[PDB]
Parts: sequence; C-alpha cells; structure tokens
Amino acid sequence: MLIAIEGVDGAGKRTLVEKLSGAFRAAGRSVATLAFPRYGQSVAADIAAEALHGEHGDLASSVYAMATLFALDRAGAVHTIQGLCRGYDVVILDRYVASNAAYSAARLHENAAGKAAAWVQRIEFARLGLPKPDWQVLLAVSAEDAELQQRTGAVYAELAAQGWGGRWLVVGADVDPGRLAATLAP
Ligand SMILES: C[S@@](=O)c1cc(-c2cccc(OC(F)(F)F)c2)[nH]c(=O)c1C#N
Repeated sequence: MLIAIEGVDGAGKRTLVEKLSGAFRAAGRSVATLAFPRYGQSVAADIAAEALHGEHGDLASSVYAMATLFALDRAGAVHTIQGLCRGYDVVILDRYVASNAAYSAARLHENAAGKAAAWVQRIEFARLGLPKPDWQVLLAVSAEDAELQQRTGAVYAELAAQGWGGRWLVVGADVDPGRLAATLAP
C-alpha cells in the first residue's frame, strides 16, 4: 500500500508519519518512508529551494518552473518508490504529488478542477510514471508567506473533496493513529 501524507508547512506531517508508522508496525505491518522534496540528494529539489531564497535569477517567478523542478525530483525517486512498495507492506511518503497541485493552484489562484492541478497529474502520474497513491492523508490544522499557506491549505481540502488522484482522508492534529491505520489498512 502506498500512502502520502500531505498538508501545509508546519502542519506536523512528520509527527503523523511517525505515529502512523508505529501504528502499522503494531498491527504487524512492515513500513518504509521517504520525504519530499529530497533536499541534499536531488539537485532539482536543491535548485528549487535555493530559488525561493532569491538565487537563480527569475526562476521563482514561474510557478510551473518550480512545479517542474519538484516533479523531476520525485521522478528521480520513482524506482526507489516502486522498490519500497515491493519490499514493504506499507510505504508512507511525507509529501508527494498532491503537494505540487496544491502549491501551484494556490499560487496561481486556481481551484482543484483548474489547469495547474490537471497539468501536475499529466506530468507526474502519466508522463513521468509516478505511481498513484492508494491513499492521500491531508493533515489539516488551524495554525501551522502566510497568505499562500492558508490558501494552499484550502486548495488541499479541495483536492481531498474531489478525490484528486485517488482516495483521501482528512485528519486533524489529534487523530488517533491506531484508528487511522485500521481505516487505511486493506
Ligand atoms: C517543498 S513543498 O513545499 C512543495 C512545493 C511545491 C511548489 C509547487 C509550485 C510552486 C511552488 O512555489 C511556491 F511555493 F513558492 F509557491 C512550490 N511543489 C512540490 O512538489 C512540493 C513538494 N514536495
């Protein structure tokens, strides 16, 4: 089973990942995890971060340019992902494709049924061959550029509402991880 944990920066996705990992292993399931973007590994990720800190001329000004860099990062990992899906019962990704749809649409003031969200699907899942997650779990919290983080949170909820790329669940900060693991388990 492939699971992506999503949400805005500061939402506390890592803690969820760890909580879920323990709940799955308590239920007798092997678990592997990966975090995106892969800063310090993917040159594409690293240029993208660097660009948001004012490096690389006008790169940050294009949403699609940033989106593309983050896609190329995930694509470089596509074989690792598929490998972990064969090697372990449950594979949990801290951020995945939906992050690109949410930050891009937010940025462009578009909704989940808009162009950017559909572009991300075409590029990442169809063209680049990233496998679609079985579940996407939106960690949606009150308090994690504030304008964009709030709007990205909203777009994310919209992705979950439309079933973008697959089934979702939306959860809060105090979700019970054992209950969540039983819900997600085949
Ligand atoms: C690194 S996480 O915040 C992220 C952001 C964007 C993203 C997409 C478009 C524009 C963008 O720039 C900015 F955030 F400034 F809006 C970021 N795309 C991703 O795939 C991931 C991941 N993982």
